[PDB]
Amino acid sequence: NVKYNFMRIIKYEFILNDALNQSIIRANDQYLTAAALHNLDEAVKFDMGAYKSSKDDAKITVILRISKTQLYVTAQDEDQPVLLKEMPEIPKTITGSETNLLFFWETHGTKNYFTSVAHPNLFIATKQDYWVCLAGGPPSITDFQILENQA
Repeated sequence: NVKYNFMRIIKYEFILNDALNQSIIRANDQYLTAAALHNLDEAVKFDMGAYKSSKDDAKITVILRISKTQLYVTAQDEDQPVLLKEMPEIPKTITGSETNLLFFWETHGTKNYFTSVAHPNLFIATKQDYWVCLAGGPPSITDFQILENQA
């Protein structure tokens, strides 16, 4: 089928925080828990790069990775936590399996949402106390924010 091939280099090594403002830190190499920054740079830092096919719908996919290791975000199913799939380097030609790493980036001010471009019913949530889960909407705070560090 048509492959979704890398569009443009977005932002990287930023501190990712939700509307709850919990900078999402990796607690384990498979599970991630969000916690409010005060140094700003305290969470594991992501790097986003958008990738492109004209087979979306009306929404575009970006790549979520932590700058440090190449653990990329897999999209599970609704209220079931986002899984850390280690797929090396941001793909330039994306065919079937890399589809776990699609994110619909809706930016509003500082906060922004990530709807799974494959399935909305997957949505990239941020929790104030619990692990970073998923839902087919939010009642989880699926806000994120690109937060630069204090000094």
